[PDB]
Amino acid sequence: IFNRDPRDHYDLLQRLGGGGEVFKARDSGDLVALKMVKMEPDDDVSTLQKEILILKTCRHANIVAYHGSYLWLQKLWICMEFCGAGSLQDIYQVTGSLSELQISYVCREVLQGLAYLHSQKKIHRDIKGANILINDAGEVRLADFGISTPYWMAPEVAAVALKGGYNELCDIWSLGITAIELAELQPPLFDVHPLRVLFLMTKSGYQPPRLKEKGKWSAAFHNFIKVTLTKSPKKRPSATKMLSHQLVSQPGLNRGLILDLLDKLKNPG
Ligand SMILES: Cc1nonc1CNC(=O)c1c[nH]c2nccc(Oc3c(F)cc(NC(=O)NCCCN4CCOCC4)cc3F)c12
Repeated sequence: IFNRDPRDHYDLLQRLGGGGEVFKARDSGDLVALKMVKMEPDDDVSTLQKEILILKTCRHANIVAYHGSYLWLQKLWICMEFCGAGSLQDIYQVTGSLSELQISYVCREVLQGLAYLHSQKKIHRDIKGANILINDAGEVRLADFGISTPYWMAPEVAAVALKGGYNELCDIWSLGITAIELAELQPPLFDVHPLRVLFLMTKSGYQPPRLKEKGKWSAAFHNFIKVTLTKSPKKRPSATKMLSHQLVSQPGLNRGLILDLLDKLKNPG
């Protein structure tokens, strides 16, 4: 970490989104994104610096690269890879749905980042359209919206309360949902209240979900979904195993497909 105003280092060009806040900035002259975070009177910096460590030993082209953090006047700024098309979700919300082939290259890329994260025995915890970033070159980058009364709780409740039951494999499942999300503009049950959906998922009966249209997608896309969305984590394939899958290993898959999508985003019709 460095402790200073980062307005010395970079020029703040423009504001991209709220949450904390993210800004396009320039260093070197090269373009970075600055995630700003307002910390309260209760917030202790000692703990965020253990999560900041985990971000500096994340080197992967399929991972939004972390460049170095800054503490300044009750504000924490994270410098970061700039992906100037935003997220897949800001993209389909304009372009409509993605093609099977587009969706397939996105899925191979995510798996590439995942496999490396699981390599490092980390877990993304939050795979979705909103956390997959697209540079002006149509390359794909998993971003970190996530990792970026206990006194009375017992140790078992405490443990489960940091870790969740998150297993590296729940990242796979989530990708499955993300593919459907990208196919159909919405994940399963977006028009169903979220508690109900959490309950529905735990009955001994719950069938994993699937694409609505059947004709419109290859048998390989169908298998991809069937196999990623296995209920049992013992039986769900690893990300290195999923990179074998025929949906993500077929020829033709390259940034060109997404370049198409970025044009589609400028010139509709
Ligand atoms: C992961 C993430 N998601 O959002 N913010 C983050 C954290 N940023 C990053 O890690 C980034 C790292 N590098 C970046 N380079 C460019 C942008 C980046 O962040 C983004 C950002 F700042 C803004 C947006 N888009 C946005 O806010 N859109 C408004 C959508 C409004 N919807 C609401 C629902 O109803 C429909 C309309 C995307 C980013 F990816 C990053």
